[PDB]
Amino acid sequence: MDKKAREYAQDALKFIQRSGSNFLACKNLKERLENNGFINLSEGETWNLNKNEGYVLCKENRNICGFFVGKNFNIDTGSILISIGHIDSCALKISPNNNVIKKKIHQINVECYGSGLWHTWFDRSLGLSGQVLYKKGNKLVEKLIQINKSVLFLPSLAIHLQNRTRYDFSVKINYENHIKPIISTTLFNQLNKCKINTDNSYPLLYLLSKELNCKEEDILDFELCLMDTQEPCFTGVYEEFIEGARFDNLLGSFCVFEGFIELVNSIKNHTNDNIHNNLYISIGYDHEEIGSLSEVGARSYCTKNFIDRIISSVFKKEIHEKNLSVQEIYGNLVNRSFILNVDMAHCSHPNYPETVQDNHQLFFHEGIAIKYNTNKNYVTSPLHASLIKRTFELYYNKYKQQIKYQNFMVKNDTPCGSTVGSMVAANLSMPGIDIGIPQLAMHSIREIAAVHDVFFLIKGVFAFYTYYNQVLSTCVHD
Amino acid sequence: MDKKAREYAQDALKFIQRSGSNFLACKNLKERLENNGFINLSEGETWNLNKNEGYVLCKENRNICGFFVGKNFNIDTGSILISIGHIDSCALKISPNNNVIKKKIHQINVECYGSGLWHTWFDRSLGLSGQVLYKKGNKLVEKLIQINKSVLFLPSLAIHLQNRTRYDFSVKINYENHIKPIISTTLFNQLNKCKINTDNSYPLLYLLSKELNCKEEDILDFELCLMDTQEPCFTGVYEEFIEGARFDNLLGSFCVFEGFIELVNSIKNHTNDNIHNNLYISIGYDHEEIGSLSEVGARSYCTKNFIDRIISSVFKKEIHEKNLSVQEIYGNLVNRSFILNVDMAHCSHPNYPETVQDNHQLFFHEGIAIKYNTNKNYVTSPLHASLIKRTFELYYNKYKQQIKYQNFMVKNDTPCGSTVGSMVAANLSMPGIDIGIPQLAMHSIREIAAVHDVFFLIKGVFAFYTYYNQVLSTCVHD
Amino acid sequence: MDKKAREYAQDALKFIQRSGSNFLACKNLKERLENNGFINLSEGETWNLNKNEGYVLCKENRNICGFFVGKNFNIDTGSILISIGHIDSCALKISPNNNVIKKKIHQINVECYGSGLWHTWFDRSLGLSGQVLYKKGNKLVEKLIQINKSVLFLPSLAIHLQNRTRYDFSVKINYENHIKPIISTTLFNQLNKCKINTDNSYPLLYLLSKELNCKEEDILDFELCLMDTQEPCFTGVYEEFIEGARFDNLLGSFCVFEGFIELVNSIKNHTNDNIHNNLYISIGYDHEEIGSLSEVGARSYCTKNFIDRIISSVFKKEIHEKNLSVQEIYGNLVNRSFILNVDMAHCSHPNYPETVQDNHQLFFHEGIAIKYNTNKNYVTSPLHASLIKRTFELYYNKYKQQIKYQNFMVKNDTPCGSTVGSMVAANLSMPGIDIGIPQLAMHSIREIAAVHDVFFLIKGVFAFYTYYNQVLSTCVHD
Ligand SMILES: [Zn+2]
Ligand SMILES: [Zn+2]
Ligand SMILES: [Zn+2]
Repeated sequence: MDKKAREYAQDALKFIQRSGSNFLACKNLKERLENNGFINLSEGETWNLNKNEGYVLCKENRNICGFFVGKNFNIDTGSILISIGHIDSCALKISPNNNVIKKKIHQINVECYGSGLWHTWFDRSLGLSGQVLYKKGNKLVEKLIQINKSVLFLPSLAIHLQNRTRYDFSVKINYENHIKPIISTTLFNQLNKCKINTDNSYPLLYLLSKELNCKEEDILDFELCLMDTQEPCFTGVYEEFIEGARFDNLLGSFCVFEGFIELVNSIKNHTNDNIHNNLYISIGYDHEEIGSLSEVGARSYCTKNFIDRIISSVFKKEIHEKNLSVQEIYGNLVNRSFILNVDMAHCSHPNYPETVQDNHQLFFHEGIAIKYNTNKNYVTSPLHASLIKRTFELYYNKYKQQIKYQNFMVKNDTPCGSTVGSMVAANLSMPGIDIGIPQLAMHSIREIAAVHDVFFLIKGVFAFYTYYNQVLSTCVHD
Repeated sequence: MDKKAREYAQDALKFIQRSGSNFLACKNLKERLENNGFINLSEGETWNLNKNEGYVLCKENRNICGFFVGKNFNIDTGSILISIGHIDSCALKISPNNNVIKKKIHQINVECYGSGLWHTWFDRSLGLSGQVLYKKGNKLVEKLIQINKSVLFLPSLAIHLQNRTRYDFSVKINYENHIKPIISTTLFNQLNKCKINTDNSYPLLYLLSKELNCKEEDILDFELCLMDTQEPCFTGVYEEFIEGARFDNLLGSFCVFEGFIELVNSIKNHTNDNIHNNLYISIGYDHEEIGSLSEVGARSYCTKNFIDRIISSVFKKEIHEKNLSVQEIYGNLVNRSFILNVDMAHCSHPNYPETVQDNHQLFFHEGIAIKYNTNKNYVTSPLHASLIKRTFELYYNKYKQQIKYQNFMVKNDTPCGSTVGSMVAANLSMPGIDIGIPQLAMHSIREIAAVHDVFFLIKGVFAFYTYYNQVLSTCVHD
Repeated sequence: MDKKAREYAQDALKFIQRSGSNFLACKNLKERLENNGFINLSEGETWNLNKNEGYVLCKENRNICGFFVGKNFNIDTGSILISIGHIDSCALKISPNNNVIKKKIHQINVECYGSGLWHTWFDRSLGLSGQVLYKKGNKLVEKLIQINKSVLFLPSLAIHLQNRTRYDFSVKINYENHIKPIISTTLFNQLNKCKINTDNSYPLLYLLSKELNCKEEDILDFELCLMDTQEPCFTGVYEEFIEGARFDNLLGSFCVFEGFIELVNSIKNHTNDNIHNNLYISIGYDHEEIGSLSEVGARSYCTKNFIDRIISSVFKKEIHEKNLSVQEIYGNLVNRSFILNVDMAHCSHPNYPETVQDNHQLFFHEGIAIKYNTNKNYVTSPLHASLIKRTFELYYNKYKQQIKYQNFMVKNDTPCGSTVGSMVAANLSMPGIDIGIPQLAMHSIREIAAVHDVFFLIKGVFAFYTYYNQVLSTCVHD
């Protein structure tokens, strides 16, 4: 696994450093799915879905959703298997009116998107990734940009100005005042000008026009996210960790789609009856960090309408002549359905032993977290994790490679952030689980994670895809 | 009513003391509905619904939903009448990794489910109820257990160790540290062993294996809730109250289904045109105490897909040949629809006169609460309570037994907990009301309530079922 | 010992559940002593005591004191062996003026007797035990009542009214305002009336008149204690603990008298010279929880006058003709005398590791506590515990059953509650020790204790009775 765990983390470290925002997360995953032969269908034309074919759609370039229709569906004995991991992170997005000129320094005022460690974003060689809408002729042209060179810097305050050396000197980052990255000075802005809107920064507008090869006056408005220009890398002495940026479920949703790609490649190659019996959906949501209340979030009707469009297009012919309905067929498959929500989990911090549960601890290379909660912030029920642990045991009987797992639970007094596990499980009425891999410094600009956990997560989504209905057929209720 | 109010509270006190958790709430209600002849249909086969027949389904053994299709539906003049009361309570559920050995004492670390008076759970002879998944051969066997003997104890701290006798000695229950029930000592665990997983407690695993008659190594994982082993009983001098446990809408949802059973028995017996004209649904939700964001909660798509499966299966033949749709038929019945959310309400505490409204007070044996709210935490609108108060008056004209009611409203400065009234009224787009019966010490391990209110609630759900369309036909808007 | 430890805890669990107060503690112990043949003598007639006979007296039905005069007393070489355990507990006693009618609910206002965990008394199916004085003809008739059905309930506040879910929601039990159990409503009080004093509650006066079979107007005044109606039971998985109520030295003083009964049965049966040489007194005190300043407390002259009445009646003939005095004879026997004070001790709480000493810890089934103190709140001196540990070793040489012990000491910074060890050791000028058995949640309504400790305590009082003068004869001072 040492070789396959490093090869899995290598491709994840090719995915991140190209996935600088939520837009290039949808773009690079759609490019990753189209390399295996997925038919890229748009939401706006018409859906004529076929058996045995895989499909992919970016809903308005924020929400990736790739699904694979099995060969023999059975309305009677079949399932809809969904793996979920949001494609976004806590980033400093750029405000619309950004022209801050203070102390002879051109600045951007950025909006803090999500709930992040914003003091870690201080003193970073920052870049740009996101979506820019610009004019070309009479047509609005949309381009996803990726500026991997350092063009922004959020400077900290020098230590000499406040009181020093005690209780970490009472550091307080005011989110409006102190979080405003510098981009240029007014000296070299005017020096690089002689060789229309006053709301956009001309150092910024010169930068995007250099990337898009147009005038700065053609740049209309943009949704840009600040990213750290430092490439992700294997760390530790033994090159045993991974870290670069955005590992809050951009590493995790890589394993959602890498586990989904290996499933479809296992279906298409070497062609055993129940693998062609399911609808395997793999959706990368947006706007998780702010609560999923969006048109492309988890609380959206997007996924629920996607399944009701797959059911209507696949079973187009059997609605008419045996008088079934969509909600009859959808509620028929919901009993055999499942949701595998993948989002990162808190590894046991060695420097903070007071924020960890005693029994439910997570360590690196120890396996997938299975995140439980008091208040169902994670949707894991002890029945529905027992089915997934038996999919990990059916993986061990066939591939002779153990998928390790470990139960994670936050302390009863401390609160924890909710995920999209129970959001989609309420929208789709499907049972669910919340798994993920342990990482340290979650919601920060650099997040460290283990490379064996990337192997266990990719095989963990693949084992849930392959062996869920083999476990579900053996469950007898009263 | 004295005889019928005690007989109603007697069967409720048979329902509780068998309903130790949310799983045995679904199980005993499904057994209570199947005794009247309800056709138990599963979500996974196919729905061929008939007129005049009653149906019942436990969605994955947490969410009970019993409905009765009337004899002559009318898409033009007909209704969907839903009564709602969640089947769950604030309980100490058992964590997955439970092996706490401290001070030579085997402990369970429990997770505080819901928002309860957890200091009342201290010093109780505690039992176990819930769902246990265990192996038998190669098959995962699911069993709902009920351990009515005291096998757990959450001990308090002795009074001598802190400061004493003033302002109740500054009692602070740390939810992680201090809430960990003892189960055994290491002396008698080792003494009862000589005559695989290290995460589960062997005193607990010996206990469940004794109930399931298998090895302790076959017990995989379980969703167990701690309950109080003391049986509920009639209290007061005149045997005029009821109390045992879990009366936060396990008594209330008993009256939802006992009011539903008496309706269906009134439809089947003595066979006046509008009683066969409606779809009477009675659903017992789960996960209310944590906010209903679950696959079996009120925010789920489960109930909305259930009605769209009833409409599709009952009107299977009229979709095809007059070209109606489900959402056309569902939105047609939503104008005549109603939601009767039943959850317990705060009786006027005599020892706390500063937490009560002056005019909106609730007293025992005074009637059903009709819970109003500022922020619509309760879904009661003053129009839609006026229709229900006229169903209580149509009950008085036929049965000559007055259904008493009283309006309940929390103070403007104090906040109150939201219920599932507005959650399902948003999911189903149906108008609603929040009724319930006054009880003291809500969300505690022992909750006292009045036996005349159990009579008024059972007749209150029955009067809403019988006489809503007779009231709704007499409403003239402009 | 497993069989004998369960048989000892079985009879203790027959003693408690009949011993609901301090009055029925004196009554049931006097019935327990009279079954072995103890001559019940009253304080008011005349004391003609005999050798070889056992006597028992309830001083005004609160203070039990059973003693056994040995066959051959020796003023020269003889002793007075006293075992002490108070018969009372922290209970909610009923106030004289109890007519609280607030929010249409009949209430009792109760007085908090002792220093108890009064938040554990909330939400309990509460009963009544105590002494009721009522008229019958022209004669004041005294009756000890025991109402084992739930007739009272102290309700808590619902969780929704205050702030929630943090630091246990700032629970504060005001001892006057919030501790007032409900007993009835004014609806069913008036409903059960049509089918003189305004200070007594008519729901209460109807209840006691139903038990005494007289009019409510004959009930004059009463000393009633609220008790929990739940019967004590063996708990744990292995049925290894005991808990029901009042285990603060009503379990402990059971072992005082059960150890005393087994002594007298060892003296009368199998009839070796020094067992008939002592005055074995076993006294159950009252009013310990409030500081023993009473006519039946430990600070009373009752015990000191009892010994001076035993010495005067046994040695009635030798005072006259060799010109001895009572204080000469009493101070002669005080040098060989001992006091075995038995009161419960704090087991090491697993959920509170900051309130325990590191070295002096108490665990369940580990033996008798031997409670030491800094300030002599416990009367244990390291000389006088060394004699008792040698009585435990002389028990092991004869019966081949080890009496385990463990030293208990509270932390130096924390204070601990004083016992009646040093109170009676000052009143009688006898050396003493404070032993007891470890229990959790002392001074609460449910207190858990171990069943092997009940065996060790009963054999511990019996070994002090049998083998103290064999140890005391081997002590050589300088
Ligand atoms: Zn995330
Ligand atoms: Zn409730
Ligand atoms: Zn005591």
